Amino acid sequence: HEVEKSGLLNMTKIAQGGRKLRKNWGPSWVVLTGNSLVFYREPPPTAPSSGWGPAGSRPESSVDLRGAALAHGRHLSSRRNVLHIRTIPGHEFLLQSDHETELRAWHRALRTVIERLV
Ligand SMILES: O=P(O)(O)O[C@H]1[C@H](O)[C@@H](O)[C@H](OP(=O)(O)O)[C@@H](OP(=O)(O)O)[C@H]1O
Repeated sequence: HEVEKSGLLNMTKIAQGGRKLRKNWGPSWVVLTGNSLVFYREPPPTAPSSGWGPAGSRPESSVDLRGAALAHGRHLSSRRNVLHIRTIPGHEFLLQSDHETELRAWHRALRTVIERLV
C-alpha cells in the first residue's frame, strides 16, 4: 500500500456523502497510494519526498480511489488549475495548484491509479 505521488496542493471539499458543502480552500499535504488519497493538515517535519512522513503523523482524511471520477474543476471554482474528484460514497473535492505542471502531474497520476483499480 505505498506511495505513488505526494505534494502540497490546495484542496477543498465540495460534497460529503452527496451532501453539498461550502468550499473551504486551504493547503494540504497530499499522499496518493495505489488505492487512496490521504490528506494531511501539513507536510512532514522532514524528508517530504517520502510521502507519509513519520508513522505517528495523523491524516485528517482519505478517500477510496476505486471507481472514482476525474474532471476539470471549471464549473466549481474560478481557480486556474483545478481538478474535481468524486468518489463512489459521494465525497467530492477540488485539488488546485498555482503551478499547472504540478497539478497536471497529479491529474495524470490520479487517473492511472483509478485505472489500475478497475
Ligand atoms: O471568500 P472566502 O470565504 O475566503 O471563500 C471563497 C474563496 O476565498 C474563493 O477562493 C472561492 O472561489 P474560487 O474557488 O473560485 O477560488 C470562493 O468560492 P465561490 O465564490 O465560488 O463560492 C469562496 O469559497
